[PDB]
Amino acid sequence: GGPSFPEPKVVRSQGGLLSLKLSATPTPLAIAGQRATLLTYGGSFPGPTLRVRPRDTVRLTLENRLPEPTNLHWHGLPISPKVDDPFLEIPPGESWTYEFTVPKELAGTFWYHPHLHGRVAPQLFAGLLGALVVESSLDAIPELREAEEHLLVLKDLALQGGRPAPHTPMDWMNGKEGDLVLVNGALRPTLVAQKATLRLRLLNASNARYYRLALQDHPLYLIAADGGFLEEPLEVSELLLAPGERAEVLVRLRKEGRFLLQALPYDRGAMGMMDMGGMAHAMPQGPSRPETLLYLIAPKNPKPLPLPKALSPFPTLPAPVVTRRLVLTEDMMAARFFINGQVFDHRRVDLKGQAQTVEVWEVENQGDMDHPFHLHVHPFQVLSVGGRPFPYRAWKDVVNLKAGEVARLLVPLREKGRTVFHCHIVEHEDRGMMGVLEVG
Ligand SMILES: [Cu+2]
Ligand SMILES: [Cu+2]
Repeated sequence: GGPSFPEPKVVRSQGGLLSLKLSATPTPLAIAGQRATLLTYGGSFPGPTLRVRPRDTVRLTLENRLPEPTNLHWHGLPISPKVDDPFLEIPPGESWTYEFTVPKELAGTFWYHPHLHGRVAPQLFAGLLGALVVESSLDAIPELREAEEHLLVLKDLALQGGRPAPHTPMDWMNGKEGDLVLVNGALRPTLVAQKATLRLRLLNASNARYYRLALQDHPLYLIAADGGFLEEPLEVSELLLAPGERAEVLVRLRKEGRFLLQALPYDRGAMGMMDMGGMAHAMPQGPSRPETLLYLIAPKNPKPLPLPKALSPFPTLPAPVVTRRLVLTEDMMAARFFINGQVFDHRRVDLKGQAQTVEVWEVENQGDMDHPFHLHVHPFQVLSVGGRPFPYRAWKDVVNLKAGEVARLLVPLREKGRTVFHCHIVEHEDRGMMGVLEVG
């Protein structure tokens, strides 16, 4: 009731159990005024939002109705890599049931998408993605309970002949960006706010596009990062979300009006094609053009809630026992991507660590583009980037590295097993930039 806003259908746990059969299938859909056949979970783009509480059991049966093998990555979930298995392959026409328990202290916005090496980027770009929300007791404090809540899945697209556009040679180098910059599968929707305080869960599910988010005339109050709450709200004028990252922000609408949520120009180091121009700057692509993501209409006589004065304290982490160095490098013309000089080999274990210890990881981008580093299974705390302190304390699972930047991460190793780490420009992952961590 009231004004409608496009948002994925929500499937909720009941009595402590979320049991759901989800088919991955080609799906004709309406999109941006046309019809296209996408690859979808549950017949929708984005896929359905799964909403659970801590200690819930999830029993998701993935039914592969695609022409190719696939699997699922439960991005950001600290569960067993025997469940979240990057090496599993579900052949066409077969099913696989993922069963896990939500950890007791987890909260925030997570997501699921394909992770079959070599085919991640076409499958993700074709529409296979959805959100997972873990509710928290903190959602009951009045300063968040009475906020108007929405999920915003940021995902661009390009169509050719009624289907996802094919990957080009330039796409394997740069990562593929599309011309349709969508929110919850819609082109520039309008959100008619009914409350003056909004709580927006933000998910960058794009293959490679960055979103330098800014709301006209308003700051954002960051309350959650990828994997959990901040310790207290952090006011920002703008918020960069790299591929795979999530955030939750509060918006405090002071005045009536219509305000644009935009993705401001950002230069992630993508390389352009040659032949020569008239001026000076034409090898690098340069900054993205600004994009309007949605229109936000404030309610009448808006009086926003006060901000919560605290959120969730971040646990002391023990002293680290090992330091690791992971150097990212690129060969742009061959479109091959390396960690410590090697490309991914699923038969090769690159790092061996101990369960129940903390390590420091130093991840160094010795390339010229931004690379957003993701580690499965083990959330981390970003200490510093470029030798300077990270602006907040919260669990992250993707950290963006600009050219030459070195991130120092505190990585508590939880579950035993073999998992991966990789760039979340998924084309780069497909083309080399992935390694294997084994915890014992
Ligand atoms: Cu992911
Ligand atoms: Cu990369």
